[PDB]
Amino acid sequence: KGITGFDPSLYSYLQSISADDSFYLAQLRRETAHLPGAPMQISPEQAQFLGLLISLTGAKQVLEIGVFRGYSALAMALQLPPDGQIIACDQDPNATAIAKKYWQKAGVAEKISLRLGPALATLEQLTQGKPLPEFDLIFIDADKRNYPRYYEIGLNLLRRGGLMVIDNVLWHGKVTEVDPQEAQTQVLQQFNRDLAQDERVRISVIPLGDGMTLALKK
Amino acid sequence: KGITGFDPSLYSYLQSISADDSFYLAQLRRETAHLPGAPMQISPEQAQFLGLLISLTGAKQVLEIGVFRGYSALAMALQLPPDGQIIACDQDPNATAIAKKYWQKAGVAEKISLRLGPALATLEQLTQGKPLPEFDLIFIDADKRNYPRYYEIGLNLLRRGGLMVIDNVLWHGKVTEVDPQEAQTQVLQQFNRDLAQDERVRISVIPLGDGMTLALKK
Ligand SMILES: Nc1ncnc2c1ncn2[C@@H]1O[C@H](CSCC[C@H](N)C(=O)O)[C@@H](O)[C@H]1O
Ligand SMILES: Nc1ncnc2c1ncn2[C@@H]1O[C@H](CSCC[C@H](N)C(=O)O)[C@@H](O)[C@H]1O
Ligand SMILES: COc1cc(/C=C/C(=O)O)ccc1O
Ligand SMILES: COc1cc(/C=C/C(=O)O)ccc1O
Ligand SMILES: [Mg+2]
Ligand SMILES: [Mg+2]
Repeated sequence: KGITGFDPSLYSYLQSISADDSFYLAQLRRETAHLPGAPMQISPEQAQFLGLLISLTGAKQVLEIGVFRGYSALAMALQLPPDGQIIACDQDPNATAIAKKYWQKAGVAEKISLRLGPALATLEQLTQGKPLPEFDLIFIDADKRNYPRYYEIGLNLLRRGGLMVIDNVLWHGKVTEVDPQEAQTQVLQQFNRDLAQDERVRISVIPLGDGMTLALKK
Repeated sequence: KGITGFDPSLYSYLQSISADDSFYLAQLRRETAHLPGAPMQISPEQAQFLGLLISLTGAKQVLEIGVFRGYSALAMALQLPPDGQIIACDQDPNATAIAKKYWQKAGVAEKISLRLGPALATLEQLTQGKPLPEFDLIFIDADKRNYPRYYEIGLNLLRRGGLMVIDNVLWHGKVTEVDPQEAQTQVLQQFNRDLAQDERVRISVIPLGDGMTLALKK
């Protein structure tokens, strides 16, 4: 998917000087490139950056919303500590069944707990937990319509100092539309405007893939 | 300076949804915008990302190469722990004198140790130190001709797990030139190619400002 709004020629170069995916990440991405939905997955550049954040941050407790075939979860899982844990939320049983196949295949399935079913229902159960779980990092990358909800609910399930990571903030450049007619564009426009003055977090909008925002909880 | 190779219209939006600089950072950047060289400074987006990395990483020992009027050093310094320290290296006494004026003015001059004189001479003294200093993060942003040296020397002065940050890796898009005639372009082209297969680090090329690479030491 390259980089939204980035020069095609400069993106090719950026790729030239970027790191290849490890074996199983590359394999997962390579073997499923044919199946529909593959374009929804984060780019290889985002996966590398994502794994770099798990390491740099020291994260052990991760919460992913929007799993699909497990590519992003796998990227992070490969950098988790021996006691690292990922709670993966996804509504699709078929794509997620493929995710499970590759996680166990890479030996990180032990560090990933898939929660099949609507993400909101799962978040509600997490907040209803005794004691209240608190993740070091949360990756929001599912249905855009519910981003405001996932951010808010996840923000209280995030430790102070934790990092929220949201994908698709530049939404194919549609965010520049004056009167957006598409629902996801409208929801993302308001989401970005709201987050730009959310004084509970210190943010950084990064142009990798379809745009990703890093929100560090104060 | 926007973002090298990024859409001007999308960059304006990205700015719209980005965080403003704190008082003294904005003030420093605002009051010196008239002086020559101001365009060399990292963009506001990079400063925000830079401060976010100091926090997320837990860095206490920082090494900056390429100080100028102190903007980047100030961005990082404002996020340092009470015991945080920055060793700032710069050859220019006049621009650096202005840097000092703003650091003390923001109350972080206590956490910044300016080393005036050729960066190589200063790095040589740091490596000649007893005991050998080891930084958590190193920001290389000076004369491009010496990037290979600053990276190599700094890499051994960096702790394992530490983070190397290099600016200007996309060098005004000149990195795409087939037969670059400019020295900095040639040096940066080789630098990026060498770093892309440097197995001592895990990298990520980020398109913010004039391109910045994050190299996490294994
Ligand atoms: N309401 C909902 N609850 C849970 N999952 C949902 C959902 N709406 C959409 N999803 C999931 O959101 C996912 C977005 S694609 C995720 C891609 C993955 N992060 C990667 O980069 O590899 C889809 O798999 C879809 O099944
Ligand atoms: N050989 C050398 N040794 C030390 N400093 C050098 C040098 N060559 C260039 N420099 C310094 O490299 C700096 C690059 S500009 C630095 C901008 C600063 N990082 C910011 O973003 O605010 C200049 O101030 C120049 O004085
Ligand atoms: C459903 O959520 C997503 C949708 C897309 C769609 C991409 C495209 O249409 O090319 C991409 C990434 C997503 O996370
Ligand atoms: C000397 O090092 C630098 C030079 C420039 C030049 C920018 C321009 O010419 O517009 C920018 C950033 C630098 O770190
Ligand atoms: Mg996405
Ligand atoms: Mg620079």
